[PDB]
Amino acid sequence: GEIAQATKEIAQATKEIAKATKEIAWATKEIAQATK
Amino acid sequence: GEIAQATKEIAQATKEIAKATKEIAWATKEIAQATK
Amino acid sequence: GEIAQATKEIAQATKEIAKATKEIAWATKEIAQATK
Amino acid sequence: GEIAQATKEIAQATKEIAKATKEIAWATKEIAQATK
Amino acid sequence: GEIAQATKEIAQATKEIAKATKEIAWATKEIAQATK
Amino acid sequence: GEIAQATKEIAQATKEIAKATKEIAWATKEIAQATKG
Repeated sequence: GEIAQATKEIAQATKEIAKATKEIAWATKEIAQATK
Repeated sequence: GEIAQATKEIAQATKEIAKATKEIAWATKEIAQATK
Repeated sequence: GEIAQATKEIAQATKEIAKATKEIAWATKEIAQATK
Repeated sequence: GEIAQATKEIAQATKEIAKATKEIAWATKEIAQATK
Repeated sequence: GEIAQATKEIAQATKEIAKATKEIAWATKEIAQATK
Repeated sequence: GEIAQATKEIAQATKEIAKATKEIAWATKEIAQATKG
């Protein structure tokens, strides 16, 4: 595609953002629970 | 075929980011409420 | 079509991310104000 | 129905995310500076 | 014409999000380092 | 030409967001582990 290449890269990067954002959610919930 | 597949994957990943970001918002609001 | 469907889903998810991110900003500002 | 319509909506939502993310950066810097 | 315009706007907004997200990462690392 | 250019720029920016978000996750996990006082 060539156009296709860029879109595939966005797809991959967005998956990595999803995974990292889930870890932030987990860690922020732990912080909230400790802060009482 | 290829652009369609990658776009579907972006859609799925962005939905997962939305869900995780909502949990971060909830947890950060709890932290804010505890700090006062 | 398929690209149309996926693009609509990205649009919806990105709107939800916008809303959640604005709440994170509000809550983080309140945390900053409490920390003096 | 349109790809154009959905893409415009993504554009608008991403601008709102940009604005909110800049506020998170400001507020997180203030928190960091207070934590010494 | 319309898809092109919206895509350019997404590109610009995503660059601004990148810059802000890098600052959040820097500030959060400083918080982590202070918390020992 | 123009759609291609803008899409490449989105790709690059999203990669930078991915890298920064991973660092936020790491740092937030360290904060969580410290708050385990």
